[PDB]
Amino acid sequence: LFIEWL
Repeated sequence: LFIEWL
């Protein structure tokens, strides 16, 4: 599981 916010 991977999550990124930028």
